[PDB]
Amino acid sequence: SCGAEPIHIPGAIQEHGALLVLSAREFSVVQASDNLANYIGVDLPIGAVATEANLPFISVLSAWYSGEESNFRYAWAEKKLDVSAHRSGTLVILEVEKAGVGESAEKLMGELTSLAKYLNSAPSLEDALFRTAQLVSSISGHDRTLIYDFGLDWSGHVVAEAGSGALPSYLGLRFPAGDIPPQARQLYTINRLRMIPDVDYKPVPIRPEVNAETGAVLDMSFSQLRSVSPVHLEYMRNMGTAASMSVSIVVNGALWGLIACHHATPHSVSLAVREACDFAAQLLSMRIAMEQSSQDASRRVELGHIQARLLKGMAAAEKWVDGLLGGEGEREDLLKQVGADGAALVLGDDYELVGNTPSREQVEELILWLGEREIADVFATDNLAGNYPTAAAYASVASGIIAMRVSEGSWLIWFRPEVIKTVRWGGDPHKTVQERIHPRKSFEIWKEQLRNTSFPWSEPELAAARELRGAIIGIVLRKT
Amino acid sequence: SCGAEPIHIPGAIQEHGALLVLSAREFSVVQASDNLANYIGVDLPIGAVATEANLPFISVLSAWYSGEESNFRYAWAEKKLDVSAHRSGTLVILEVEKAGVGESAEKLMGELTSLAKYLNSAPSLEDALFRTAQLVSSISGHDRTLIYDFGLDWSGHVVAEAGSGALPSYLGLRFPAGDIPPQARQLYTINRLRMIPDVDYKPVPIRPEVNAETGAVLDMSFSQLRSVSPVHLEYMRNMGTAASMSVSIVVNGALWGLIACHHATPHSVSLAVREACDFAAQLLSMRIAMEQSSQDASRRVELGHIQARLLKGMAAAEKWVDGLLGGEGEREDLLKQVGADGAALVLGDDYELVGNTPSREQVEELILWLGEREIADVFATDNLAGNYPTAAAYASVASGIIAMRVSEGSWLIWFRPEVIKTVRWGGDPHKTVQERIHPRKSFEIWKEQLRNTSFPWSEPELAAARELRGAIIGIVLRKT
Ligand SMILES: */C=C/C1=C(C)C(=O)N/C1=C\C1=NC(=C\c2[nH]c(/C=C3\NC(=O)C(C=C)=C3C)c(C)c2CCC(=O)O)/C(CCC(=O)O)=C1C
Ligand SMILES: */C=C/C1=C(C)C(=O)N/C1=C\C1=NC(=C\c2[nH]c(/C=C3\NC(=O)C(C=C)=C3C)c(C)c2CCC(=O)O)/C(CCC(=O)O)=C1C
Ligand SMILES: [Ca+2]
Ligand SMILES: [Ca+2]
Repeated sequence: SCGAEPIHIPGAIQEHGALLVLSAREFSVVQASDNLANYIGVDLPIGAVATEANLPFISVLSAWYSGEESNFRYAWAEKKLDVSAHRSGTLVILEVEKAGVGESAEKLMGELTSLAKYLNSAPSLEDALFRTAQLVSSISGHDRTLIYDFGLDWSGHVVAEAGSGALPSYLGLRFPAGDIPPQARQLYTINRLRMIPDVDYKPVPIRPEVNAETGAVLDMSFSQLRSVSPVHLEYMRNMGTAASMSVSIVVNGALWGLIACHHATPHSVSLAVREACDFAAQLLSMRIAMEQSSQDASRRVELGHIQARLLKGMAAAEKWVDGLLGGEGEREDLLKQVGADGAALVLGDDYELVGNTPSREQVEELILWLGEREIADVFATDNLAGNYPTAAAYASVASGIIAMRVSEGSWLIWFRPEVIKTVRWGGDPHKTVQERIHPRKSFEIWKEQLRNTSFPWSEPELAAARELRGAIIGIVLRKT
Repeated sequence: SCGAEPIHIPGAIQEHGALLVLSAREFSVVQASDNLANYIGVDLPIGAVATEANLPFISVLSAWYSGEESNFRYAWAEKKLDVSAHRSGTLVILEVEKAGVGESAEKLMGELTSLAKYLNSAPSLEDALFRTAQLVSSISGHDRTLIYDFGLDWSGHVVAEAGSGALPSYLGLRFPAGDIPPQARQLYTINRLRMIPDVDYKPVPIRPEVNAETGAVLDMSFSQLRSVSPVHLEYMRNMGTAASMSVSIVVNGALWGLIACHHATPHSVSLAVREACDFAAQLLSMRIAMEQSSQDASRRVELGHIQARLLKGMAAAEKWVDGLLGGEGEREDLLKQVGADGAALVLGDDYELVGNTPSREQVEELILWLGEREIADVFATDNLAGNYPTAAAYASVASGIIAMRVSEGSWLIWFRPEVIKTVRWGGDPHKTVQERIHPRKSFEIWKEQLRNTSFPWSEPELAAARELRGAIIGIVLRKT
């Protein structure tokens, strides 16, 4: 039920601006928000063509519409409004918000450069995330700005925070995946910005609900004024945030994380400042992606050093196994190939244990257990006792493993020990008030000792595992 | 209820191919269709990395993935399969279908050119639509190929047909809008091709239903194997079509119409031929768009001739009204300005009727009726008796009108007479079996005399109306 609410078609906006939908062919009015007259100062009925008398920007909007610039922005000094628009099929969606008076563009510009200089010097990611949080905190004026990093399961945890003391500190807390369900996360991957200036706004309808040009209700995916999900607003109330504002951090086409801003009372942010925060997220995205590519490449080539050095040792060795484990350096490398603390090479009934392993009998019983599983190439887990409760007995030495079959009945398995982590959750991760699934009322810190879990296997490490398997597969077939 | 079924996320495919979803980072298997083993000849469990041993194309797919070509196609001669793929966020969606043996590429090429030569010579649209239907009929082998033109209300009517006698002829029939509801039409605007080789296929699931990479169910919007809506399949059964295939005709970013193919028994079409039919639709789209731009421009400049000639006549005239109506030629032009058969100029209580109008009293009572309506610029209708039953009394002379206010209490109204059209519908347009809305069982021709309706006003004509209003607005303000 959770991810099925279509958040992109509510047929309504928030109060802090108004909305006009017009037909590209002729710029005739097709839909409007009920509050449009309160901003524009002219009705514009359905069917009405836009003219320079009522929309002074109409001349530049036509120009914008033919061009390539995906969005339109225009300062309407007359009415102190910021106007913006975008294309949606054959429609232009105009949004009008009150202009943010008393803000400086040199302020933004100067502040943005202080981050861009910082970000381009190759600094530690932690400090990049903090000062990015702290600029958005500076220029936005919220009570809390934080940076929320998604994990592989789409739970996320707070990795940076700036604030004014007025709201709680969530630095280092994990939050469960359902807090930002999948349709929200997909929307946020393509529309990278959102603002909710007042949690208790009364939704302002868009009439007619069905657009007469398309036959459908309006796709509000790129509407910055879109009315948000009712259930999320209970989340905000439950949290005690009267205003929020968030910006997607998109790295390599994927939603990496969020800059999340919250205020204790209501709060608004100008179109300009919101455009500035998107800029900040964009720079940080570039930092993150390069930090990843460089850490990966340097790890891949470091594993390459080890890989070939074992590859030549096995080839040059008489019995071959002695390339993997002939003396100090070969064993050392076998464990460093995949960043392991021990390993078991099993050639039928000949067991060889290197480094810190479980017992010969424990490994026997693991292999039997593995044999029943259907594994294509390699089996990796950071939590062996999840799928094999039995292995809770040797969690200190083999919480995580990579296992590689070799014959039909040999095996090569690496071991990683338990790392004890205390994870702090923003409220109980499992709790939801069932009825429609409603949000939990408490975000008090909820502790959880994490047991039987190793450091996770990096993708270079699994790649080296699969690589090393091939060389071994090709030698036992050759030897026989 | 009708347009809310999310047709793009059924978690299942049709039987005529299989599907594999893999993760772009590593090409690891994330989802598969239950029939994948029946096509690939290797299981590939969830977590399995793709290698050259099981997917020979993996080398070229990696190459494709980095590049700009939005789709991937590859001939897998070994297994007689056509493989294709596309990008979906951070995922590659591979689809495998049996290759169409016994077809010629020179056949397609030669046939496609015979349309392209035809289409580039500026022929009448009717003949372009027919021979486009007839090529798709030729190369696809269905029992009926037709071209379906959407109207402004998203009902559509058949404007070309080629066939083998084995199915009914629908040439000239209208079909109601709900036959292709809005979410289907929006999907077809971006995914321009679809094939349903057998109406009674048993859906083949995609497991796991929730993708572990994204956290969401698979967005199958660009999946050529996607399982179609159950309700549409009742439509096909009700119609007596065992196979179908359709191609969007997209002009200026909008769904203009469909090439719709249907077979009496099951039928399939190769990836190549389907790519060929999309090509044909693409050429025809270009024809249509140029036919429109040229008919419009030539009509706009023809209305310009009249516009300025009246504009100079009004300026040069002493009482001004005599520019609109001083002698033969001025009246002639007043009616030709907007392609009308009569008009009423009303300056307070001074009524002037030109050409074929309703009675002075009828026009009085229309103006009073108009005054109560809230009109920004001009009011146009092709069906005056719809909103003003009273006007059914003078439908022969004023079924359609454009009315333009001028003072506060003058008016300029044009009139168009009733055109009697017998419209043929493919079954009763209003009928749907309520329960979930199910499709009607009869597509027998359903006749409807269309009364009280004029030839519709073209957008150049309304533009000239609004234009002529401005000149008149600016003169009565000047005269006073
Ligand atoms: C299944 C319904 C939902 C439950 C239960 C739930 O807890 N959230 C549910 C739905 C939605 N959440 C949406 C937006 C959203 N959620 C968050 C979450 C956080 N805010 C925080 O401060 C923290 C922790 C630091 C988290 C994890 C955010 C940031 C957002 C985005 C909006 C914002 O900036 O506040 C959401 C979508 C709303 C919409 O866009 O309409 C839904 C449906
Ligand atoms: C509200 C549910 C629907 C009713 C009622 C209904 O009549 N159709 C309903 C839904 C869908 N129709 C879908 C596809 C579709 N419909 C047509 C219609 C025609 N086929 C014809 O031969 C003619 C007339 C000449 C018409 C008007 C077409 C062409 C299609 C496209 C598929 C095809 O090529 O047959 C549809 C979508 C199915 C999907 O893509 O999953 C729905 C949901
Ligand atoms: Ca992460
Ligand atoms: Ca049309």
